Amino acid sequence: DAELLVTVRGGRLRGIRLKTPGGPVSAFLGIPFAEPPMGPRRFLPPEPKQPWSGVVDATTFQSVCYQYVDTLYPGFEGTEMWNPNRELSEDCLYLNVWTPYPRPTSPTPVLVWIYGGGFYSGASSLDVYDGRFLVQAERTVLVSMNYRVGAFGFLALPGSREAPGNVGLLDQRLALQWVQENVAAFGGDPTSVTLFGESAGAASVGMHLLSPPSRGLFHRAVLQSGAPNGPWATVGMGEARRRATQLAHLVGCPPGNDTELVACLRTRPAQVLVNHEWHVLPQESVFRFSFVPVVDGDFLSDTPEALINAGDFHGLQVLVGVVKDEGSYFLVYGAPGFSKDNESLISRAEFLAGVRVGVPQVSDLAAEAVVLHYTDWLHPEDPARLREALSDVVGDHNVVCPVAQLAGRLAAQGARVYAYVFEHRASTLSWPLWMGVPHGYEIEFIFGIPLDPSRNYTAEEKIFAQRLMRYWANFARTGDPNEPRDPKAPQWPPYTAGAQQYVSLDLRPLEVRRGLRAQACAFWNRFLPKLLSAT
Amino acid sequence: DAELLVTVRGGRLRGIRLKTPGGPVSAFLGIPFAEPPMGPRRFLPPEPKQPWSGVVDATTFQSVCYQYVDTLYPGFEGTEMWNPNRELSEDCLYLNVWTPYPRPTSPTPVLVWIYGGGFYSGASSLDVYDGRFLVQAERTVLVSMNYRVGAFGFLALPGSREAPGNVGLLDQRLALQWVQENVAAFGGDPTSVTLFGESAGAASVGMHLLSPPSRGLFHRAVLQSGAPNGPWATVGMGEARRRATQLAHLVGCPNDTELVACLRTRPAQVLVNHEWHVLPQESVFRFSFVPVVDGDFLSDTPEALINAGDFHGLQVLVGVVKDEGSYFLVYGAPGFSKDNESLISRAEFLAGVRVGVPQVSDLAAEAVVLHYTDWLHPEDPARLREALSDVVGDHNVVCPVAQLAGRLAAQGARVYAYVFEHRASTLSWPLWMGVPHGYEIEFIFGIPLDPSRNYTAEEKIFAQRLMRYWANFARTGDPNEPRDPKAPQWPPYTAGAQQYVSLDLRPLEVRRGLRAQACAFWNRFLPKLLSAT
Ligand SMILES: *[C@@H]1O[C@H](CO[C@@H]2O[C@@H](C)[C@@H](O)[C@@H](O)[C@@H]2O)[C@@H](O[C@@H]2O[C@H](CO)[C@@H](O)[C@H](O)[C@H]2NC(C)=O)[C@H](O)[C@H]1NC(C)=O
Ligand SMILES: *[C@@H]1O[C@H](CO[C@@H]2O[C@@H](C)[C@@H](O)[C@@H](O)[C@@H]2O)[C@@H](O[C@@H]2O[C@H](CO)[C@@H](O)[C@H](O)[C@H]2NC(C)=O)[C@H](O)[C@H]1NC(C)=O
Ligand SMILES: CC(=O)N[C@H]1[C@H]([C@H](O)[C@H](O)CO)O[C@@](O[C@@H]2[C@@H](O)[C@H](O)O[C@H](CO)[C@@H]2O)(C(=O)O)C[C@@H]1O
Ligand SMILES: *[C@@H]1O[C@H](CO)[C@@H](O[C@@H]2O[C@H](CO)[C@@H](O)[C@H](O)[C@H]2NC(C)=O)[C@H](O)[C@H]1NC(C)=O
Ligand SMILES: O=C(C[n+]1ccccc1)NNCc1cc(C(O)O)nc(-c2ccccc2)n1
Ligand SMILES: [Cl-]
Ligand SMILES: [Cl-]
Ligand SMILES: [Cl-]
Ligand SMILES: [Cl-]
Ligand SMILES: [Cl-]
Ligand SMILES: [Cl-]
Ligand SMILES: [Cl-]
Ligand SMILES: [Cl-]
Ligand SMILES: [Cl-]
Ligand SMILES: [Cl-]
Ligand SMILES: [Cl-]
Ligand SMILES: [Cl-]
Ligand SMILES: [Cl-]
Ligand SMILES: [Cl-]
Ligand SMILES: [Cl-]
Ligand SMILES: [Cl-]
Ligand SMILES: [Cl-]
Ligand SMILES: [Cl-]
Ligand SMILES: [Cl-]
Ligand SMILES: [Cl-]
Ligand SMILES: [Cl-]
Ligand SMILES: [Cl-]
Ligand SMILES: [Cl-]
Ligand SMILES: [Cl-]
Ligand SMILES: [Cl-]
Ligand SMILES: [Cl-]
Ligand SMILES: [Cl-]
Ligand SMILES: [Cl-]
Ligand SMILES: [Cl-]
Ligand SMILES: [Cl-]
Ligand SMILES: [Cl-]
Ligand SMILES: [Mg+2]
Ligand SMILES: [Mg+2]
Ligand SMILES: [Mg+2]
Ligand SMILES: [Mg+2]
Ligand SMILES: [Mg+2]
Ligand SMILES: [Mg+2]
Ligand SMILES: [Mg+2]
Ligand SMILES: [Mg+2]
Ligand SMILES: [Mg+2]
Ligand SMILES: [Mg+2]
Ligand SMILES: [Mg+2]
Ligand SMILES: [Mg+2]
Ligand SMILES: [Mg+2]
Ligand SMILES: [Mg+2]
Ligand SMILES: [Zn+2]
Ligand SMILES: [Zn+2]
Ligand SMILES: [Zn+2]
Ligand SMILES: [Zn+2]
Ligand SMILES: [Zn+2]
Repeated sequence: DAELLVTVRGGRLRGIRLKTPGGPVSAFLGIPFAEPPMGPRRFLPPEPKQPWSGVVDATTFQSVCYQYVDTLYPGFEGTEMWNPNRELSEDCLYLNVWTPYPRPTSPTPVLVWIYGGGFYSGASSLDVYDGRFLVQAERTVLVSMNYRVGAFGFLALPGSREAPGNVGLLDQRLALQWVQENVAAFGGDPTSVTLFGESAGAASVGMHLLSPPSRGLFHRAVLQSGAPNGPWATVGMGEARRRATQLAHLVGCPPGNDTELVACLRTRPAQVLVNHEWHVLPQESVFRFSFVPVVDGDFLSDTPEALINAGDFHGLQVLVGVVKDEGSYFLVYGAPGFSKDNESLISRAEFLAGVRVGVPQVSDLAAEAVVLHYTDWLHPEDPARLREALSDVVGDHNVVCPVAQLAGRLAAQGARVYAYVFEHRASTLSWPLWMGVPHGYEIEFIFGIPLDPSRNYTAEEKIFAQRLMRYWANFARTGDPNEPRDPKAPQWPPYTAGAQQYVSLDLRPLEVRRGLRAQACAFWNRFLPKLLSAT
Repeated sequence: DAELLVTVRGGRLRGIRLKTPGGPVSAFLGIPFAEPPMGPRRFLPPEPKQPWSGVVDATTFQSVCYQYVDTLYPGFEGTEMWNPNRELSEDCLYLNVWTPYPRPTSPTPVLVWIYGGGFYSGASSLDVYDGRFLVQAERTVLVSMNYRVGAFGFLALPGSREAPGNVGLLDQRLALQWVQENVAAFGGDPTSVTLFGESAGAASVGMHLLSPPSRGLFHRAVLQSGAPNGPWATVGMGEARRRATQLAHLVGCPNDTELVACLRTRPAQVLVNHEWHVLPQESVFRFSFVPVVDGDFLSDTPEALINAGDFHGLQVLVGVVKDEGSYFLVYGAPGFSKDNESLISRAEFLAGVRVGVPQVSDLAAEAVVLHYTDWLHPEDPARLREALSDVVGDHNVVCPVAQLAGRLAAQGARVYAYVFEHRASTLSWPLWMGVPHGYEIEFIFGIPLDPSRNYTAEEKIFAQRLMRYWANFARTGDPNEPRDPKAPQWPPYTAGAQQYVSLDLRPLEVRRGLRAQACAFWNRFLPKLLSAT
């Protein structure tokens, strides 16, 4: 096959033809887009890859950036599907290009995927991110990249030149630049690049909206279950510094006491850092991750809540959404009395405790605010309800309301915004019933995984996934997911700050609903901040 | 006939026969129970009436205690019905007694009614308190008395022998003492006396529950749409002196013995005409002269008493109407009136929140506003109207009543709760007000049975039912019929299950939680808010 030998600005590539049941797709895997960030380059922003001679074996996936590996449920499908699926290395700055089998003769739009995993984990090599199905069925180019996570991507000593912070975001930016110079080689259009990501990926997309040097590297944006204004997505310079120096003391970094500091971190082996990374966190918590983007004033000019309020958003098109049960997955990772194996029927006492790990580091009074605002004062002792109630607390505080805040403020300032709630449970789904439609289980449907001859998805689901892939494809093509000029009754209307319409994505045709937990998010976006400042 | 001549401890009375569609009834109206609290005895606790020669003309209602007479809607039934229907007088400490025409040979239980009216108005002679239908139908004895209101009842310079506070409450207690000693002359049993009262009447009942010297004059309590722990029913010592001292400056009065001496020199009418001028801000369910926490009557704040009280051996019947708030909005909330639809703007609504929960922080009022704003329809006027009607209803009546009920029940009382949900076919208020505060009273008293008032045949049955609930409770402390399992049962209210019944023309219906979710904000969070701010 001739379509498998392509040349980018840095040298020659050898690709691999992939099979799908609809027809083939040609793909390039593990293209090196940066110089490997190793030894003295650890913690330093990425440097573009020096051009090479020969051909690059771009036929398999490259390594996974060093990260924590979840040991909670050994060999359990639900946890393991996210665990690294390649070898770990700090040599991990590589990206992947899928493109329709006969390379499109006309410039087609490009979809860049950014994986999530709370900025401490994840990898473009994961099976649920296989782009062959999206690219085969909607003939668009797809690109995904690896980026440094955990300390390797976000340990920061604000103001140091040695751990400048946000190097994982620069990793992403570099890749987007690569897309600008090189996607034209694969039939893609550098003037039609649409970013999409889930969890911290969605937060990542968000900060690219809010950082000017990225704003000319794409044109549309899809944020799935994540937002840059999340309570978990950013950290102040003072905290960043404190957390970083803690890791150094926690790993033994003794006798300027700031450039000396990072050299010692630069000697410790990668695993030893990963080991002590979760101890750095301020208080016991869930949905909180040690090393995240810092608000330094370089990459993030101000807090995201500030940058959203007065941004440059007119003409932007944004697709935005959540799953139905955004909190339940995190509850088994810290809330007392929670397992995937029992019904998680907690007590009042356990519910109260879980509130203070769900909403960590707020005043005692603000904790009471939540506790009273989420109890069902008619059935306050009911374990079933207390469970689901804490699920709402965690889901609302971290995902739903920060996303809802983002949607209205963009729409206010003249972004064309479309919003969904994914509310369909995969028949395959391995997590227990009480977790509902959990964080991250819209992804496989967006990527058309139900078309895989291997897996055991349903007839009903095959068509559903094709419907989702079209929505996302229509979006990346045109800034509007709506089936272009369709008299068929379902019609997905844009999200305004007033009416606040969104669609329900499930096996039934789109329902148009008003208000993304409107009453609940009034508490979190409007009232709660007043408590926090005024007491 | 010789059944209308009765001799109580202090002399002879001559009463009157009242005709009822079901038979006649003997009444004794205007029985003096206290030496007239005049001249030097103004603001002083009542003195027991000394015995008299001859026979007292007990054949018509005595005078109404001096008070503000409402003139918001002059000539309108909805307001005139609460206004004085007798002459105003400081010579007003009388009581009334209804009793079955064949005077009961067996000692029969006593209902004692205490009227309401914000502790500033009211009279036992009002037509919706006519006791004749109760006794004729359920064959009980009904007693009502007047008690001083306004400054005459509750002006206090706490401490001073001269204006010690709460004499209106002591007025009530003295009349109960009269009941203990004299009810038996009319057929009544002094060992089954049930207190019931509405609005400030209900708060009074609550305060007798918490005042040890009163808690031997009755055995059961019925609180309708009011509670002693409400935000309007008591003031602090410092605040009450602050108000009494202002009224004295308003009226031209230059030391505390001095001050009260000068106030005693003023025509009663002159005081009345400055009463509202004394309140400390624009308000909509607040009154100038109310019970005070002196230490004598209430040995501590009403809430403090409830929390630490033991109530084993008490049965309490308790309830609210469907829309407690709507009535008070036309008395100062911006944009309301009985005569249009009262579709308020949002800004009208945010201003209404400040007058409806007055004297709380900015943050506090904010909290109220994001708890009562519907954030999918933040500017719908109709929704904004019913929100305000909830804000003042919940904060002033419902959540205080529910909070008292959970405590009494959890601490040894047997409690029964209702929500009154019927709108009289004759109601003169506009429709948006719903079931307004005070408009179950006619049904409790069986007024639909008066042939002249034009109620429904259905509506008459409804009132009989209610009367039987109330008599039954007075008789035995259980509103249910004893020999009727199959009758729709009214179960006791408890702190967890929180069951009440709905009184309307549908048969008993059981619901959970008296605005349980709303009331958590009021009874549980907002306190913690004003504390840590
Ligand atoms: C539901 O499960 C949790 C998890 O407890 C255990 O986790 C495994 C490691 C194993 O030991 C299993 O037996 C359990 O599923 C329960 O919470 C724990 O309960 C134990 C004793 O009851 C206690 O020592 C732990 O501290 C608890 N964990 C906390 C508080 O985070 C929970 O009680 C289970 N609910 C049931 C069985 O109804
Ligand atoms: C609804 O009515 C209120 C109250 O006004 C009374 O009833 C009206 C039918 C009208 O005839 C008024 O004169 C009555 O006094 C309206 O609010 C009033 O508006 C006037 C305008 O100058 C103002 O001076 C008053 O202070 C207002 N009253 C209050 C209590 O704020 C209101 O505008 C009417 N309309 C709506 C839509 O609510
Ligand atoms: C050191 C730091 O905090 N930021 C860097 C960053 C890095 O060089 C990184 O490699 C970005 O991928 O780059 C910054 O400015 C850039 C230019 O150096 C580049 O030639 O063109 C870019 C166009 O998007 C961009 O303007 C940045 O992104 O802020 C600045 C700084 O050197
Ligand atoms: C306020 O001043 C009055 C004066 O009118 C004080 O009343 C005194 O009472 C005694 C009898 O106990 C009499 O001799 C006079 O009436 C008054 N004496 C004087 C010297 O004024 C009253 O005690 C004062 N009130 C206080 C201090 O609370
Ligand atoms: O309860 C009533 C009548 N009733 C009595 C018993 C049961 C049911 C109803 N009537 N309530 C008047 C009221 C309330 C308020 C408000 O402040 O509470 N204000 C005023 C007012 C009067 C003159 C000048 C200014 C204000 N009148
Ligand atoms: Cl390579
Ligand atoms: Cl080094
Ligand atoms: Cl190799
Ligand atoms: Cl083509
Ligand atoms: Cl743009
Ligand atoms: Cl923020
Ligand atoms: Cl800080
Ligand atoms: Cl800071
Ligand atoms: Cl240094
Ligand atoms: Cl290493
Ligand atoms: Cl356009
Ligand atoms: Cl939802
Ligand atoms: Cl329960
Ligand atoms: Cl429910
Ligand atoms: Cl379709
Ligand atoms: Cl809807
Ligand atoms: Cl909603
Ligand atoms: Cl008559
Ligand atoms: Cl006389
Ligand atoms: Cl005589
Ligand atoms: Cl008899
Ligand atoms: Cl006494
Ligand atoms: Cl109180
Ligand atoms: Cl006070
Ligand atoms: Cl005058
Ligand atoms: Cl006036
Ligand atoms: Cl507002
Ligand atoms: Cl303030
Ligand atoms: Cl009992
Ligand atoms: Cl009829
Ligand atoms: Cl409720
Ligand atoms: Mg900080
Ligand atoms: Mg710093
Ligand atoms: Mg140490
Ligand atoms: Mg604190
Ligand atoms: Mg509790
Ligand atoms: Mg799956
Ligand atoms: Mg909601
Ligand atoms: Mg006596
Ligand atoms: Mg004070
Ligand atoms: Mg003056
Ligand atoms: Mg607003
Ligand atoms: Mg309560
Ligand atoms: Mg009427
Ligand atoms: Mg019973
Ligand atoms: Zn995940
Ligand atoms: Zn609340
Ligand atoms: Zn525009
Ligand atoms: Zn004057
Ligand atoms: Zn609230």
